[PDB]
Amino acid sequence: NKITPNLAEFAFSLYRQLAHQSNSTNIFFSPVSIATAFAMLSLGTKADTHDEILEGLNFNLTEIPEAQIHEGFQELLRTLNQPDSQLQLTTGNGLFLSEGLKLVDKFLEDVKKLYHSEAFTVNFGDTEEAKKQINDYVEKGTQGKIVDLVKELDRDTVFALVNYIFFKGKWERPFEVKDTEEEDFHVDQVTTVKVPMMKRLGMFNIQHCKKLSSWVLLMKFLGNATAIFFLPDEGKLQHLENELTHDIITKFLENEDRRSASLHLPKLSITGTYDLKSVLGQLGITKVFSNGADLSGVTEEAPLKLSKAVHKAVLTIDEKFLEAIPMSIPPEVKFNKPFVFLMIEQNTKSPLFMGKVVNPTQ
Repeated sequence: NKITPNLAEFAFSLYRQLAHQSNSTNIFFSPVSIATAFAMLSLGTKADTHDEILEGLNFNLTEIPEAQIHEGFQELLRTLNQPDSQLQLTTGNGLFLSEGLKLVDKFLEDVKKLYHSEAFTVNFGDTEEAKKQINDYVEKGTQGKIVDLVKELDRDTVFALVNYIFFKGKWERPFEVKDTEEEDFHVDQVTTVKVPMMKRLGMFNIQHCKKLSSWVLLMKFLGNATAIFFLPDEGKLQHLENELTHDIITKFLENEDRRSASLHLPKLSITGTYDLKSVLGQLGITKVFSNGADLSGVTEEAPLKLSKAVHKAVLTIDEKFLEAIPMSIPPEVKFNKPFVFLMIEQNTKSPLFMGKVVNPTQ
């Protein structure tokens, strides 16, 4: 798992940028899917354009050879795309290129063979139809879950990238629907909103953590993925966000101690959509999106730049083995206020998703 530390740092860099920009909106994205897409894109770039991309993904190119970077991403893709995987994870990357470009066959082979991604030629002279073709590809790839992803295109577009991921979580230890009820969700310290709340009394990997000033709950999905939820104490959300580290997360994953608790966890149907040109530019990835871009691995003769780059991440969590409960007063742990969460792939320890729920009904 050579690249897992880098992906974790990229997750935190991206999260902290989005957390700073907006104070009251759900954050949800896939560090793995975004990094995979731009690692794939880097194969068509050279020189500063190439180096900016990998550095922006938190790889120090004076320390880690590029061969290890691509080997790590291909190993991660192998695990996620296992034919016998119960992880209901659908992800894809679509490259859309102007039909008038003479493309380099090596790049198209590398995209398809190494990164199992898709490249298409489109007539960007018809902006409305190119957008329809891009959005139809995503809609087909998600069986209708993601529709009309791209809302506008620049008239001078010759290259667009779409990265999507949809996860429908299945708990290893499910909830009972009979126990789900509407409950208050404290969006702030003096305001509440009613939302559907799953409930269960049982044995959980759960602990209060003084360093983070938060409850930390880990629950396993079917398919070798684990969710980690961070519930900040009153007035400690920003402290939690600042204090998070990869080492802190590794310690919790390694711990298997369990204890009884009365858990209240909201059902989640959340999405996040991001303009990666703007978001990744703030992380230092700029040349690939500009007229000076060195995309000569994609097209040798014509000028080229990436004009559009969109990420959408979609999550569904619901209620879908016998545990021994001691006869002592269990703590009541209610995720009825803003909380932070990650989803970790168990084999690689890589961060599949990171997010913050400020309002589940949003």
